[PDB]
Amino acid sequence: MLRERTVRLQYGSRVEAVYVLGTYLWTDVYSAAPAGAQTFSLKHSEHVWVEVVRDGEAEEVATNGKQRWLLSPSTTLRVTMSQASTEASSDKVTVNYYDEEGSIPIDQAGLFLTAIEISLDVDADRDGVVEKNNPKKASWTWGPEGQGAILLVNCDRETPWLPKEDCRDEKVYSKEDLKDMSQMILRTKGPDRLPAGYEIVLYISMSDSDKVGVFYVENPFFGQRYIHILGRRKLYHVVKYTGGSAELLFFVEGLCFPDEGFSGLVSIHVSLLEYMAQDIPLTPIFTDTVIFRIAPWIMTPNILPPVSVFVCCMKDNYLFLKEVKNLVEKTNCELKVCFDRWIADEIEFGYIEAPHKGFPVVLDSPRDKDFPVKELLGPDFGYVTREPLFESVTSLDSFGNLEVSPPVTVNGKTYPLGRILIGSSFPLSGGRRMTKVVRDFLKAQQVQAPVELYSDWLTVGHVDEFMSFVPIPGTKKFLLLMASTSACYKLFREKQKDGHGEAIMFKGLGGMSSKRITINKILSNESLVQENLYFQRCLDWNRDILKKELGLTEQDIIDLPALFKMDEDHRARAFFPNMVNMIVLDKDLGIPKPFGPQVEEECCLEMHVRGLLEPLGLECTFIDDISAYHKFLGEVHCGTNVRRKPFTFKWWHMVPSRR
Amino acid sequence: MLRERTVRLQYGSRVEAVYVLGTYLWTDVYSAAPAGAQTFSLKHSEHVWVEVVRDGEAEEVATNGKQRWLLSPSTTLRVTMSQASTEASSDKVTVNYYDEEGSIPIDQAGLFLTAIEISLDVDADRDGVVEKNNPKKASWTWGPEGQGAILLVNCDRETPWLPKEDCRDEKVYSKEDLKDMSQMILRTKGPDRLPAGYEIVLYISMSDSDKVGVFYVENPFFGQRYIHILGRRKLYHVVKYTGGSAELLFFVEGLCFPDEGFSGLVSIHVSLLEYMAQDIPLTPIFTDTVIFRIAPWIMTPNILPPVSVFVCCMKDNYLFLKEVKNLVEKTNCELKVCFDRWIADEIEFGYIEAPHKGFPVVLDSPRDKDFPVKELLGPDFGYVTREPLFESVTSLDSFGNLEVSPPVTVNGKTYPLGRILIGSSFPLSGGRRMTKVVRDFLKAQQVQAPVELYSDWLTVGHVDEFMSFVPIPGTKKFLLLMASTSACYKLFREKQKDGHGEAIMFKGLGGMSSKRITINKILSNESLVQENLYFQRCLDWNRDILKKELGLTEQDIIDLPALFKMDEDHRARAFFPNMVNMIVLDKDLGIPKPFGPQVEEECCLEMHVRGLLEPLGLECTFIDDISAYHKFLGEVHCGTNVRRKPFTFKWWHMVPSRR
Ligand SMILES: [Ca+2]
Ligand SMILES: [Ca+2]
Ligand SMILES: [Ca+2]
Ligand SMILES: [Ca+2]
Ligand SMILES: [Ca+2]
Ligand SMILES: [Ca+2]
Ligand SMILES: [Ca+2]
Ligand SMILES: [Ca+2]
Ligand SMILES: [Ca+2]
Ligand SMILES: [Ca+2]
Repeated sequence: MLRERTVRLQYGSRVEAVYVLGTYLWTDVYSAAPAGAQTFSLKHSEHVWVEVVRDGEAEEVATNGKQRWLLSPSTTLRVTMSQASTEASSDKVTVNYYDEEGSIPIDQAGLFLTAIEISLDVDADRDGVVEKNNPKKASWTWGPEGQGAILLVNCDRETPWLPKEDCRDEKVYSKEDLKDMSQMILRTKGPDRLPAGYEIVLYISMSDSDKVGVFYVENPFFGQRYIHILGRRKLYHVVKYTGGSAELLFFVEGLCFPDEGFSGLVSIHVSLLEYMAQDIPLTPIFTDTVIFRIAPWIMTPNILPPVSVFVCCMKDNYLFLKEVKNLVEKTNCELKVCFDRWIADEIEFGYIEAPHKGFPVVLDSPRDKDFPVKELLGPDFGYVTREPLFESVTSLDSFGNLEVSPPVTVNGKTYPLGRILIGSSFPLSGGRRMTKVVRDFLKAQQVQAPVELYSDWLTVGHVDEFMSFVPIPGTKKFLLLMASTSACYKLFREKQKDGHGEAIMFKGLGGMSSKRITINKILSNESLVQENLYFQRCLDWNRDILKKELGLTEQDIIDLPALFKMDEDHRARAFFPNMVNMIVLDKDLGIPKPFGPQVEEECCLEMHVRGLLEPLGLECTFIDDISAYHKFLGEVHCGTNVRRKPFTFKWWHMVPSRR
Repeated sequence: MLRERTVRLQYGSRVEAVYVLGTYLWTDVYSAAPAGAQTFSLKHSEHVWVEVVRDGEAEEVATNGKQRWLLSPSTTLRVTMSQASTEASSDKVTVNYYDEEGSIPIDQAGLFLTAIEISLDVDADRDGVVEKNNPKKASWTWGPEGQGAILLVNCDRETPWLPKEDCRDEKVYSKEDLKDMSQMILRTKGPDRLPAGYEIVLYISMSDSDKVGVFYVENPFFGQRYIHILGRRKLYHVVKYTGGSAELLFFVEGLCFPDEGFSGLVSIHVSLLEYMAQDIPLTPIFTDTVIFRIAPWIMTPNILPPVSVFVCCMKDNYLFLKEVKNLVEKTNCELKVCFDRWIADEIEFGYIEAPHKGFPVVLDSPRDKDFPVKELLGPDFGYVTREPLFESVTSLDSFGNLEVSPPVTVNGKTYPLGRILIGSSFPLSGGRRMTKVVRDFLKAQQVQAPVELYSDWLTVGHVDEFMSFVPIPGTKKFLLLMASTSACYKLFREKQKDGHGEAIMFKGLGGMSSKRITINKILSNESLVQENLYFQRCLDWNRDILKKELGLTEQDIIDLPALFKMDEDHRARAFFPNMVNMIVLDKDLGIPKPFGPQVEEECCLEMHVRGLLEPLGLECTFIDDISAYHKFLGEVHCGTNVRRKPFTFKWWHMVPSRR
């Protein structure tokens, strides 16, 4: 017994009421007394506990006492029951009223009770099973000691016959769908039927009706069916009561990820309703509430174990395919090929998790691209997208512009899932920026606390053009890799001094041959030197943001030589392939083949990169995606996306800061 | 020195840079080395601290040393300055490079520095004065130990010549306006001018531009003027630098209260910008940020000291005016009269507070009412309103439907400012509810954590028809007063038994006389008894919510007799005036005169109410607003609104729960 409820005795009459377990009644006996009545006595049944409360002081009374008390407005009853009524129950309290002359009652008022248990239960303690009436089920708190139930957006697709994600409709087809859903049990105990005038109703708000759906599983003659009882255009469901000790099992799906204007928290209610009369609304005698938080979309840094390597290229790029295959064979990853840069630009593999279930889910980049990537939608492979209404899409909406750091600690605050990284332009610049709809979505997931970098000095404008992360083998540490033009100039000047100035660039690319690009020709180009000094300033501005926002020092960073050429917008495009954008499969790195100056018949860029990485136990494989095209103009011709295992750290164990 | 910044030496050249105090530089000397260089040495000036960092291990170096170190990419410099450059400064670091043959330098690279202090300061520690560089000025935290700067919505009006609140424009006229504003100081130290290519810029986001305005005070020849430098349609302002130790004083106004979609937090930034070249955006070398939270609109419970009593009635309601005047004379309050129920329905007196300033502010009820209450707008008397776009206004939007509890503790959680109370209908009812725009606004203030009650069983539909709060004189406690029909029936039945059944109701109201309403006539009306039993159920449902949400027991509640009659919508209107809606001026209560049955030439309702309240030290005055109309049909003919002192508890010392 916790909540006090008001049930008044009625003058001269009998009051019948449902008593919901976990509450108790305060009972006015004074208003029902006939005028002139002096004192009262009371009788009560075996399973009803009665106290007489005078001015706050309470006294327990026997089932049949003859004891009398003075009638006063400040003398009331407190009525309690610990167990549900059966058909063998008579649960009652009877009050007798006496005037001052004579010991025979002049009147009587009584209270007839039917006790029932009503509890809407969910797995609040997050172990995957639904506990009985968790007192914390009506709130949601973060952290290891945190509590409250978790809900997955059911964004995958169980059967291929439908083009759309499961959550797009109000229907369930396969029982396998239920495995993606959170269980909710309405537990009751009581007699064979509810007393006349009562019904039990499940309901949700209009606002939450596009955030959830709730199904009930029926097992009629011709086989299992799934009834949608709450969700889009269904705000309430009248429950069919069955007596004795009973449980109704419901399955809940999320329809929507957290977003701008939506915290991710939703509510479901059950009420016992009392019929008053026609034209009068039913009265909510008792209400129980459970809360769900919808699980966030979470990205995967390069430090996490690789599962599948997705690759796209034209069918004839052979060296690329052979070299990627060899790379993947060194690992336990599976290779998937589509016959070309989209897989990098249009998709980001994320994941969702709840205590009972989790699956990978694809974020699909905004269309400019007239069509979705939706052919990856399948069983336990989910899909989500955001499209702008007004705002126009630019190159910064491509997911080459979307990355995530490993876990970091910054100013004493840990980010166990790392931090999302997105390239942007300076605030006063008037430059490009990723669309608000996508930015709002990433921020709304909250657990990856996104950081904006400066990518808009690049023609394409993506963060993965200038930076990446790699593990340090045999440790729990990692390194930030940064593109560096000054590293390239230093190396080339060294090679020139060594007598190598005539060493030629892009050997084996026949479409570059007539250009005859040598170290000498590069170093003597004055405007190019100035362009790249400026680009190093851009890289260093990013370096400072990353050290600041990721809690990094110079010990955590390695510089890879890079070179750019300025276009007419004053933005950088790669002069030779960017080696920093690499396939990271734990200790094995697929690195884009640079095609740098040959010294003693080895690329000096390759040899320099090996000398930096190999002492760490990182094994380097250079991958050639460009020879099939016979030249390099600054554009990458293939794409790869690695799908990884989720973090072992549970997101709900994080404690993000107030918003 | 806290933040590390990257400044690279440039090959063969000299690099000039501004050094902002509170940062330090990491300096690459390796990239600037000529090819073939083996070792390096360095010189530096008196006010520049230089460390040689090899692989993380740092060593301080003398101003002129001859010491040489091996050139390595992992050997860098750490450069620090503790004081701003003057005109007498030469701040520099020079690096000499040596090859393996000979001790004369083969080249030199150098760093020329100008150190400046730049700090954007606000009163983060909330004492009313602007401290120097509070490290917490860039966040906002709740509570006694909390920190970060507070901003008032400047919603009052300094001069009458303009019809609108001060914040509606971009202009400031009177210097008195500045007193409503938060101070923000840009503090700097440095030489006579910034080095070539730099400028300092204040800025805000597009989003915050309708939330704030920022003025600078100039004192030219012809007198003081106020320049709007940031706000609506001004997102940035280029600052005029003056050398030496300088401070620029700015004044910040809030334009908007917290609301749906607006947390109340805003940002203002200062950046040092570096010019690169034409067509290239300027680079933000350094940025400092301050945060403001806009103060919430807060209501006043009846326990707070009364300041002014606002009253509206027709000019000839004399008994009302005389009796209200007498009541107010017992107190130190001032009476204000307008010559009629609006003042209760259309306005709610709230207040705002910041450490430097606070003033009362009126919430104006949504129009159905074709015109605002805006004639209360004046100096230090502010105004705010919310109007629906789509949703239609009903009687539940009237501010008789808007109240606030005294401070309460509920389940261990304290609500030091009390909790806002608003009447509504049951969730499945399809009944009336206050408009979303107003509800969203009240919820968004956060510090009064609003609760919805059930008012929609009443024809008018206001919470102040059935409940109120009064202090308990000579204590810190209070009572909830509840209308009770059962209390009325009990009293009338007692009077009937006493021989008083023929005692007549509404004596002295000539328009009621032909009805000849007596106790007998009331008690024998069967359908009326049933109507009022139902209304008591409605009252008791509210009673339970209040005890639950306010942490109240039966000891905290007193029932006042009331009676209603049902209309054709099954809603209640007062049968005789509702005594619970009363003027509370501390120990003195103006109570609506009930016009109840006369027994021994005293109203039995008046005598019953005195017997309940007077033993507590509450002094009762019955006020007659209806005799001037000769009858009572259930409508109240006058209105009163009491403006009170604010709580002494500062809202920013509260810690509300996560949202
Ligand atoms: Ca559980
Ligand atoms: Ca479905
Ligand atoms: Ca599914
Ligand atoms: Ca599934
Ligand atoms: Ca990506
Ligand atoms: Ca201060
Ligand atoms: Ca103004
Ligand atoms: Ca003002
Ligand atoms: Ca003012
Ligand atoms: Ca009010």
